[PDB]
Amino acid sequence: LSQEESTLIERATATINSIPISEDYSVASAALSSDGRIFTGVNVYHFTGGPCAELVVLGTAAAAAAGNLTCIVAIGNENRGILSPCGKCRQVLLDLHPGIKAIVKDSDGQPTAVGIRELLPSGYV
Amino acid sequence: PLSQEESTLIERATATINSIPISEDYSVASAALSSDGRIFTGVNVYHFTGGPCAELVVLGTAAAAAAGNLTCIVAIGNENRGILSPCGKCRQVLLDLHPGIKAIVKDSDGQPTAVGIRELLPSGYVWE
Amino acid sequence: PLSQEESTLIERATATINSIPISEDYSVASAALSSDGRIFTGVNVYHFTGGPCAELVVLGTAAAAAAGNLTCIVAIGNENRGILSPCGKCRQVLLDLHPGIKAIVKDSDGQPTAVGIRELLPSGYVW
Amino acid sequence: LSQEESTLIERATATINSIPISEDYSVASAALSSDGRIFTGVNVYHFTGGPCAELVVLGTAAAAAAGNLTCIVAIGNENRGILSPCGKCRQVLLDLHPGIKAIVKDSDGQPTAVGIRELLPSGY
Ligand SMILES: C[As](C)(=O)[O-]
Ligand SMILES: C[As](C)(=O)[O-]
Ligand SMILES: C[As](C)(=O)[O-]
Ligand SMILES: C[As](C)(=O)[O-]
Ligand SMILES: [Cl-]
Ligand SMILES: [Zn+2]
Ligand SMILES: [Zn+2]
Ligand SMILES: [Zn+2]
Ligand SMILES: [Zn+2]
Repeated sequence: LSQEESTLIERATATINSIPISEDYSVASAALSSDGRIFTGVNVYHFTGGPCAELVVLGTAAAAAAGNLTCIVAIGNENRGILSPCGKCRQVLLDLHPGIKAIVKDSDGQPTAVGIRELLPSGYV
Repeated sequence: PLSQEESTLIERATATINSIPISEDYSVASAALSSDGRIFTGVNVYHFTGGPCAELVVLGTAAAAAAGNLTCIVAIGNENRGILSPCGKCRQVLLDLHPGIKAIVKDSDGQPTAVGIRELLPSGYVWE
Repeated sequence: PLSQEESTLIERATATINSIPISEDYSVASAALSSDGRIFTGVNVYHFTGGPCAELVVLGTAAAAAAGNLTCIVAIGNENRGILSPCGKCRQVLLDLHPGIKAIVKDSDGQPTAVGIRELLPSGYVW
Repeated sequence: LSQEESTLIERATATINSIPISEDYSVASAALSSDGRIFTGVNVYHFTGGPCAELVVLGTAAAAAAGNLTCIVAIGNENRGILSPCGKCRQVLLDLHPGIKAIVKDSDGQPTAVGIRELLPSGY
C-alpha cells in the first residue's frame, strides 16, 4: 500500500474505534478526494436498505463538493479490519466514481487497492 | 413557529445544497440537531439499488461523531424547492433508530413546523 | 368490518407464510388484490442491502402478470404474528406506484381495517 | 448453456415481452430451483431501493418453498436481452443462494453460466 492508502485505513479504523460499540453503527469508511480531502462515515443498519459506511462517505463527500473520489476503504468494528465492499456499494461506487479503487485483502490477507471495475466482472449495463 | 435551533437546521441544509454543483445524483441536503448541540449535514446519493436519502447520510455522519440523540431533522431540495417531507423509507429508519426525533415539514400554509416522527407514520410498523 | 375480498387477502397471505419453513430470511407474506379481481402473493427477501419486503415482491409478481392497478394489500408475519402495518419504505413505493391502493392494518381497537395509502403517509414526500 | 439454462432465458424473455412497456416494470428474471421448477418475476423500480427482477424471483421461489436456486437470468425489456445482475443482486444471491450461477454474456455476446462468487471477487 501507498502512504495515502495506509492513511485511509488509519482514519477509518480510528473512526469506528472512537464510537460506542453498536449493532446499528458497526463499520466505518474513509475515502480520498482528488481535491486533497478525506471523508469518513459510519453505516446506518436498517432492513429497508440503510446505507453502508461507504455510501455515507459518498454523501459526505458530495455535501462538501468533493467531486472525484480516488480511493476508499471500509473497516469493521471490534478489530475486524479491512472489509471488501458489498455488492451494493460496488455498484454505486462503479456508477458514481468509476475511477475509484477500493482497498481489499488479497489471498494472503494483505491489503491491496483494486480498481472498482475489477470488483464487478461482467458488470451490469 | 419554529425554535431558533430548528431554524438553524433549515439555514444549514439550505447553505449545503446551495454550495454544491447542481446534480441529478446529489439533489437534496439534510441537517439534524443533536441533544449535545451539534448540527450534522449530508446530501443524498441517488441510486436504483437504494442509494441513501440525505437524511440517512446525516444519520451516518452523526453516528461517526458519536452524536447525542438526534432531536430534529430537515430536508431541503435543490432548485430552490425548499422544505421536503421525509420519504417513507427515511421515516421508517428515523422511527426505528431515533424514535424521539421530530422532522420539519410544511403545514397547510407552507409554513415550517416540527412534527414527531410517530405522527409521520401512523399505525407504525415496529421493527423488532 | 372488511369486505369478503379483503378477508380473502388475509387468508391467502396467512396460508402463504404458514406453508413455508420458519426462516429468518423469509418471515412475512403479503397478498394484494388487483382491480380485475386477481390475487397475488409473495414472501419477503431479507437483506441488509435492502432486500424487498413481501409487499414489494407482491408488486413485482402482479407486474409480471400485467395485473395493472392494485386496490388492496396486506402483510402477515410468521409464527402467528398476524397483520403487520406496512413499513415506511413499502408505504412510499405503494403510494408512488398504486396511489389508489388501501392497506389492511389493525385499528386502535385491534380490528382489521382497510386504509387509503395516503393516510399512512401524512404530509407526504412530494418531489 | 444446458437446455434447462436456455429455457430460463426463454421464460424471462416471454415474461418481459408479455407486459406493457413501463419505466417501473422493465426487467424480468427467471430462476431454476434444485428440483427443476422455474420461477419468474419482474422488477419494481423505486428510488428507495425497489427490488430488481432477481429479488422478486427470490421472494416468489421462497413463497413456494423452492429451497436452493441453481441458476438465474435477467432479461431487459425492448429486446435488450441478457443483463448481468447488478452488484446489489450479486450480494443477495451470494448470501442467500451461494451455490447459484448467473447467466451473463461472454466476450462474444454469447450466454454463459457463471458461479456467483466469480461475479463478486474478494466478496464481502
Ligand atoms: C464493507 As460494507 C458491509 O460497508 O459494503
Ligand atoms: C425528503 As427525502 C427524498 O430526502 O426522504
Ligand atoms: C409489514 As412489512 C416489514 O412487509 O413493510
Ligand atoms: C440485471 As438487474 C438491473 O435485474 O441486477
Ligand atoms: Cl435499499
Ligand atoms: Zn456495502
Ligand atoms: Zn428519504
Ligand atoms: Zn416494508
Ligand atoms: Zn439488481
